Amino acid sequence: MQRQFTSMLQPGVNKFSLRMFGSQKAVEKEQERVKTAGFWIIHPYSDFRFYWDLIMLIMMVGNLVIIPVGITFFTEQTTTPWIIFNVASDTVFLLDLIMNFRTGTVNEDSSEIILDPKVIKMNYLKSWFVVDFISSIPVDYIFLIVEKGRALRIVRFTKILSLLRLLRLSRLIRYIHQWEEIFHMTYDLASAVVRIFNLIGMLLLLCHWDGCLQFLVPLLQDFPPDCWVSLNEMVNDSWGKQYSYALFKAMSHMLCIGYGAQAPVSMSDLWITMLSMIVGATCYAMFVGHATALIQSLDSSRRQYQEKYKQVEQYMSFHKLPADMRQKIHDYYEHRYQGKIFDEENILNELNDPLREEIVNFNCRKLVATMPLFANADPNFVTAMLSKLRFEVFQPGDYIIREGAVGKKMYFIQHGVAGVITKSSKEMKLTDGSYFGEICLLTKGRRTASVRADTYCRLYSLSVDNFNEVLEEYPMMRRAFETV
Amino acid sequence: MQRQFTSMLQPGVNKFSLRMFGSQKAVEKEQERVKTAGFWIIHPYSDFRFYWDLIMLIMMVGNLVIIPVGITFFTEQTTTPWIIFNVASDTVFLLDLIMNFRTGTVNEDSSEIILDPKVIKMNYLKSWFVVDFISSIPVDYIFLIVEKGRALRIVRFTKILSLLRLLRLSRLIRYIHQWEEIFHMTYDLASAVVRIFNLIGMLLLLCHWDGCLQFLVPLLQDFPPDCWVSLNEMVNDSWGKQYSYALFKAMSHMLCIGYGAQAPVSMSDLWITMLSMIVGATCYAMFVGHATALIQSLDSSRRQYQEKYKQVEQYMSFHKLPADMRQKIHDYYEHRYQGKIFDEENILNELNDPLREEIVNFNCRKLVATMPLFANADPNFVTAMLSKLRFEVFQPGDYIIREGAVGKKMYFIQHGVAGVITKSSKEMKLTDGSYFGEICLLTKGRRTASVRADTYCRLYSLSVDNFNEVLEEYPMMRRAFETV
Amino acid sequence: MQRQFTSMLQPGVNKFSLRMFGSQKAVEKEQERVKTAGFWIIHPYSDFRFYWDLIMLIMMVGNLVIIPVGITFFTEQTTTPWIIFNVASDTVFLLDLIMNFRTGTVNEDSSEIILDPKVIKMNYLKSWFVVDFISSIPVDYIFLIVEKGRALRIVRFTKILSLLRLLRLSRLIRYIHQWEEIFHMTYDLASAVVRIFNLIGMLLLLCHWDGCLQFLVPLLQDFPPDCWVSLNEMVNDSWGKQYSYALFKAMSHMLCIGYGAQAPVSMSDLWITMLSMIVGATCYAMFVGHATALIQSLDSSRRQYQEKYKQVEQYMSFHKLPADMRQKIHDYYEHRYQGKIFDEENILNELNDPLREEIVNFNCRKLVATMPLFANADPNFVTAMLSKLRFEVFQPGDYIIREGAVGKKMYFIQHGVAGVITKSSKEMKLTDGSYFGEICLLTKGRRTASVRADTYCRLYSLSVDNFNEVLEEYPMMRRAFETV
Amino acid sequence: MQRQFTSMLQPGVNKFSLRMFGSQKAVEKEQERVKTAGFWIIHPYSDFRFYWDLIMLIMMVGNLVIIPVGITFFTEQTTTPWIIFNVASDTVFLLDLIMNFRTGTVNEDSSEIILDPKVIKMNYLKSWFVVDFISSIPVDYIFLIVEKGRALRIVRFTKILSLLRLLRLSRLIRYIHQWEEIFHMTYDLASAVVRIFNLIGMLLLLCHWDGCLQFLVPLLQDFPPDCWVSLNEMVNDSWGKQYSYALFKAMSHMLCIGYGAQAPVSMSDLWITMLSMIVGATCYAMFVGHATALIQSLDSSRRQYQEKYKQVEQYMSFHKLPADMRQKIHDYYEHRYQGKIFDEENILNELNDPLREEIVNFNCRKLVATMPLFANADPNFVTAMLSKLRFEVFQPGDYIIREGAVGKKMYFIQHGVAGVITKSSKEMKLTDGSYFGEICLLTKGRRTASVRADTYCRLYSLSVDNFNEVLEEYPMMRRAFETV
Ligand SMILES: CC(C)c1cccc(C(C)C)c1O
Ligand SMILES: CC(C)c1cccc(C(C)C)c1O
Ligand SMILES: CC(C)c1cccc(C(C)C)c1O
Ligand SMILES: CC(C)c1cccc(C(C)C)c1O
Repeated sequence: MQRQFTSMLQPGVNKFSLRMFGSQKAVEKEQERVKTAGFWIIHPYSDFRFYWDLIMLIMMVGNLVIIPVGITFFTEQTTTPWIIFNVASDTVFLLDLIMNFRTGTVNEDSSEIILDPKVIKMNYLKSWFVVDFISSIPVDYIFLIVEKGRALRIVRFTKILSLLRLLRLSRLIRYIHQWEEIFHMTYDLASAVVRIFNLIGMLLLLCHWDGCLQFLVPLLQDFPPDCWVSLNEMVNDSWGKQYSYALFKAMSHMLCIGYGAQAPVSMSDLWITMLSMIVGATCYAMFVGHATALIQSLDSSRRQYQEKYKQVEQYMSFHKLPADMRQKIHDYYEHRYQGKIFDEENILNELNDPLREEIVNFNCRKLVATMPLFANADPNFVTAMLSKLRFEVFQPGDYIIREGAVGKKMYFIQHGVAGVITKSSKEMKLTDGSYFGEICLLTKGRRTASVRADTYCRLYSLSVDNFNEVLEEYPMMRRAFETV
Repeated sequence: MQRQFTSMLQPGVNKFSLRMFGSQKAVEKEQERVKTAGFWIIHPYSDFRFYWDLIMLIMMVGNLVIIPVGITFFTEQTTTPWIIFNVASDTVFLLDLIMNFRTGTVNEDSSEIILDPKVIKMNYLKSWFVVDFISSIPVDYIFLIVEKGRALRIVRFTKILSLLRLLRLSRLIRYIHQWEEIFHMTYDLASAVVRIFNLIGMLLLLCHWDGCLQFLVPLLQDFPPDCWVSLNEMVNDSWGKQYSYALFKAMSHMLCIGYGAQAPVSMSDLWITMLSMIVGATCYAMFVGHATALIQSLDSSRRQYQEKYKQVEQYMSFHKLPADMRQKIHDYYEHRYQGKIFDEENILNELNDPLREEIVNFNCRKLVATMPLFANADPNFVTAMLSKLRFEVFQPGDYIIREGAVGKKMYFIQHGVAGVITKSSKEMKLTDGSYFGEICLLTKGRRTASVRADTYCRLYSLSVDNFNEVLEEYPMMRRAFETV
Repeated sequence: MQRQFTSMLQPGVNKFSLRMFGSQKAVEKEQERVKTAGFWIIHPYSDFRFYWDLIMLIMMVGNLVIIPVGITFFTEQTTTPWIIFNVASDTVFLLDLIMNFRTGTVNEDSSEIILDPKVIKMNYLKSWFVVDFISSIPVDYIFLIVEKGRALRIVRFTKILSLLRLLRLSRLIRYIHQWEEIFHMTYDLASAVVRIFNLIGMLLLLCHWDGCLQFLVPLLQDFPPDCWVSLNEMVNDSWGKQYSYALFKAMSHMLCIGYGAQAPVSMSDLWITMLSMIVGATCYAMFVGHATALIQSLDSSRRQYQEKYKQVEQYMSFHKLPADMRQKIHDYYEHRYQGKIFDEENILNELNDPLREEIVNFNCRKLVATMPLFANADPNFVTAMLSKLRFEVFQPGDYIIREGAVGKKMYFIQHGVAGVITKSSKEMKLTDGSYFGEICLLTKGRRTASVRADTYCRLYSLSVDNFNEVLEEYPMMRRAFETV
Repeated sequence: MQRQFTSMLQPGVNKFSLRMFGSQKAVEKEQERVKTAGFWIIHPYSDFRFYWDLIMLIMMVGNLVIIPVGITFFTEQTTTPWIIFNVASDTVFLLDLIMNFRTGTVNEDSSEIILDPKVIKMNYLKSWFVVDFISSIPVDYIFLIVEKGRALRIVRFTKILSLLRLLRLSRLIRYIHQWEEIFHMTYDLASAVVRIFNLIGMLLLLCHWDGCLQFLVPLLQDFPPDCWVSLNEMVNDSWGKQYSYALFKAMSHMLCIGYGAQAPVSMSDLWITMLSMIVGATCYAMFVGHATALIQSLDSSRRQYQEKYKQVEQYMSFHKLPADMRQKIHDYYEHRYQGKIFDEENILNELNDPLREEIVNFNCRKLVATMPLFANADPNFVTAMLSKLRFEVFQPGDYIIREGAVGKKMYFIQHGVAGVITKSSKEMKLTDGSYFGEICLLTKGRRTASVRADTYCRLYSLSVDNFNEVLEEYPMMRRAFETV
């Protein structure tokens, strides 16, 4: 029905279009846009364009493998099975040429998709149409028909024309790039992994085509007596032995492992071998470049923690700190960050208000809810107070607060054992989940006791400056703080 | 005419000189400077120096290819066509040597271009003059004339002198570097692409010269019976077969693919082969280094977004957040940044006032102009207010504001559907282009209703602290805000 | 005893578990957790799992070397020593398969270790159980027994089944990764060094297995007359010559150095050679990628200082500063940073209060304790004051303070000689450990004398704004400052 | 004299010691320290240790080349010239072993150089003494003397002992590293260039030693009939042909180019060839890693500007800005930064007060000195005011200030033409060196005219907030500002 026919050719409401246009009402504006651009236009982000390009990619990967083998290793392509393959492929590649006059273009400025038929047509003619045309039509068969109005020169010149089909590769590169840009904003892709697998496919294809070229240049010269096919005495072999040898010869040149059975002798074999070496050595260097970029993407977190740490070593070196002070700093960094590099202030600033209060409640509510000052309070005050907590780590034997020093912060133990000490009492231990320093909120001057970390304390602190800032916004709580 | 003759030798008012000197009046000071430095001086940034160096680069690329072939593969260069090529080239390379006593130098400190003839002369003598001189004059022809006041020793010793012309390569490297520094501040060049194409040109040239060297060392020894030219029986071949073989042999050594037809036998072939291997393996490692640097420049935006994200995963890992909270944070980052890394505060701080207000009007005027508070206002207040808007994203089911909580911000929907809810009414939906929270500007205390995101809201917020700051500068608006 | 039997299978209080769970009381909760999860469960972080996996890694590294040699180069494995090795190994690899139904899993979200037997079982079946099962059981021996209810086809088909044991490699990769994640949060490992040594082990193993494959494919074809083993006439050699040749042939293909004695002739040797070339060239590119990442980790501090410096050169270039001003800036950066890159404000903000006061006392107490203003003060004021000192460097001939200019800072000499000058006196020199500018704290307006650096002064400064801020917190000191 | 003898062995006052210890009085403390540590001690940073290590590096580079050639390619070393070379070298390497009991050690924590003879002795025994001892003494000659109390077994076993001298390489690596750490804090070295040249030296040496090993293993087996020396029929050749071949064979294996004349045949040649391939392929991958790191250090400024720019493109893409707005932003970035990346606020914060005022006077004094408000003022006010100027760039057609808008900044033209426009007058142009907006300092409310950039203005601005801040510190100027 025409409802499904026009539904297929407009950008459907899905994961990708919602993220590209911003809302279902933005998608439904772009739909209305194409539904009024002209008759039977195709949006680049349509399901029809997806499924067509998926058929094209399966056609192209098949033709670019089979075509140079069929031209090189078989005596003629005028038999029925080869006529059927080449006519069936060429009509599909000609439908694709026609649909490119119907399909809108994504703009480099992300502006409103080009959908006027006169601009979609005019931009294709100024770009890919000539390369897409001469690789779509059966140029070898129309030339052969024009010749019907010696045979072994025509049967050889048509092989060179028959390879104009290899320019389909330009559509393969273009249509792969367009669907990778779409799957990137859909499926959470590592860019270096995607670029590695595209290059491996291209390298295997170049090796395959060089393999055909190694035999094709001898074939077009009628296998002269100084070429590798004559020297290895394999002109009369089956197509599968000839192909396997030619592929082995190409792969040997391109990996720079050797020449095949012997070094070249004829001028054609010299220059085809040197071409293969230069192309293969260039392609291997690009592969090593991609492998290096993939490997650097894979331990970036560890690299970055080591760069951070090595700047801490530079600081201690510049100040000439003693070896036991350096070990104490190193030991603090390992307990405080646990090998992880992140910047908490940047990460929390990038979030929204719902995500920040959800993270803060997960970290801190199980600590602060147990304290009698907060067990009485309204949740919208508690969430505001928990956002002022600062995480601190202390090593064994550190004084967290000293008796007689001025109080400025309270502390809540997440982990580790502390101990409070005074001349008037025993050394009372405090453990994971407890709190201390609380009196500093509601006083001035001296702390009454010393608190010292017995194990590695992990703890949250609240300062008087922040506790007062969070009570300027809650006057109904300040009266209870002065009365409990 | 002398108007065009002196116009050619001074820095013309163009794209490059305007950006280098800062203004047309700065260019016209430098012009007056050269027009009074001495007779017929050449500014380094002149059109004459550009067109001369363009002639030199075409001469050098031609001579450095043709000269070692002519010396190596032809019996003598005393015939008329070779005398014409070598005399015509040497006079052009001698005019270039003379013009370098007339051409000012760019200083490493970017100070006023060196234009005193005594400093331009004295700096050239302390640097490149000796290498430029011995590669400019026909040292082989003056030596041959001095010999006219056995032949097969002189015809061989002159070949070694004739290769002093290869030091022209130093001018090719120098003049390429000078025009790349100029085209960089003209044409928006990726540095790694430029350095890749310079290296490919150098590698092809080194392979070509090694190809000549493979045959030249046998030739100067009169093709001894243990060398590759005698072993392969090609001493009597045409120059094109000998060159092709010698190039194939050099390229085989330098790509480390093999030796040619067989491993070396003579001491000359051993040491020339080992030299070729060391040079070629070094050059291939430098090529792989450049390919790696090019490939890292090409997906830098994706690499940087992945490094940023992997630090967000480290934060969630350190805090041991639940898997559904991690999925909610991951899902927020994908909607909030759409795979793009940038720092908006740094980018807006680097711009000028015209560009910031032009960007802010594009983003926000279509939202805020629809609101009755601002539809009455003067544009110079609206632009000041739009600069205080902050972009925020909310996920489905997030409460943007809760009933009874204290109001501090207003919101404008760019995209997505929100819904306002209360016991006194139905769930009124709000869509792309609407606004809510407006009462918070002109009150204190509780919000009257709950607003919850139904889809992913993309929205702009304005806080009361910023709305008050933007009204301290506009007292004529504060009276209308208290009265409308 | 059952105390040690259950003690072995629960996460022991040690360096790693203390850092993973956070405290001894957190470890003792996880212990109680496993001690009540079911009968005889194994925690992934146990000493039993460590020692078992250490036995497995020694078994796997031995079997994956010995098995493909025994299958390839020995006539049959039905003799007693091979039956003993294969049965003894297979029972150990079957105990390991059983213990994986008893061992808890580390979750990707770091949530509470999976310890319910029904989830530990169900997750193993959905993952590695099928690969671990078919590589644990003696599939070749049960098939051979099933055949007892022509011999040279069965003795060859069982060799292919006997290589199902190579899938043990999946356990080797898995168990190596699990213990590297544990040793990373234990022993301060450079990530690129660890990944280099894992890859070298894998490359040697792949070369060893390709070496067996080079001979195995001929062997299964009964050494046809066109294969390398027949061509090199070594079918009857000892196992050690055959292995050495086959390894040399594999290593030649994989390093792309050559084919062995000659290029391939048969279709099996062609395709096995091409497989070996593609695998080896891929593996070498991954090795070059890891070597590059290791080398970038090793001079990161130097790279980063050079990037920092090159941006200082860009600043001076943009402003077109004179060459002597650039030399003065370069000379300042070398004395001020001594080739070291660090950000002191970030490093001090990441520390705790004990570490900051410990570093500040090491740097500054030996200077400020000698001054009469501070020799009278309480240590808890001195430590607060020392934290406000700012490090400054001056070059020879710089005026640190000028007579008649307004005073705002005091200075303490760490290193270098300064000199104070006036019309009323001689040029009094001041040396390492002295102080000057002191009057500015207790006055207003003009400095009474000029101080100029004679050598490179390294000195600490205290500003009046900070000295006043550190006295708002100490009113008992402000009275002495007004009276001494 | 003893004054020069003790002067040589203590750290001299020079470029390096001044930067390492901080001041001449710090050097003179370390001198006094060594002058009282014990009899005849050597400081690691002495001139004597420099000149001794320079003699050692020339000895080591010579012995490590000559020794394996002399052992491998000459019939015996019992003749007088070889006895003289080996005895003269071994006594020098034994003096070096003795001086290491007299030389202090640099500590990894940069603490006071280890100078107690009992710690200098005890630390050497726990480290390098055993390797330095067995490579210092003539182990082959004392063994030969012990044998005097069949000859062709002893003459061969002594060759293996004679190669214990190759462990001198450990001193070469150690002493190179120590002098590179010293020259780094002396001479402004690119780290990747230094590491490249160390690796090239090591690669050439490994190739040279593998070249000796290729012939030595045949020699110790008495040239068996299946080895390359017998197969190539060169057992009776001169030492220079044998060396050249052996080097070519090693270099062929290590660059993976081929085997030499043919593939290996004997078990010794197989395993020595495979060892050479693995070592050479590893070393080439490390070389490619260093080349890649060097190449990334060389265009770091360009890479970093491109990464910065590509984040500006991501911002414009995220906001979907129009193509002409993107071109206007791109055009602004090119005029505002001129392809240069630097952070001016970080660079100025790292400088001292003398360098900041020296840079500010170079940029801005030639502008602001021409204005009548400042031509009357004291220089110590002008320098304070110039530090508040902010650099701004405007494009053609931008309004810098609009008539009737509120004034907040004044402007000084560095470059470009502006024009002031009003209904009451002609369009007055203003050029490089002029100023405008001046009235805003001494008023409130509306600007009287519009100023629009006609070309690209580069200009400095001063805001009223900063002009008032710079007058709070200068009350004697505020009266003139209210009266002129
Ligand atoms: C062109 C072809 C022979 C090729 C070159 C470079 C690298 C590879 C793979 C092995 C990664 C490859 O297949
Ligand atoms: C010197 C010459 C043979 C050469 C060496 C390295 C790399 C290349 C190209 C193929 C990139 C090259 O042509
Ligand atoms: C597969 C095998 C032959 C191999 C390939 C790549 C690199 C190496 C080592 C020398 C690093 C290696 O042993
Ligand atoms: C060991 C030796 C043959 C070697 C290996 C790797 C690289 C080089 C140079 C050419 C950089 C080299 O000389």
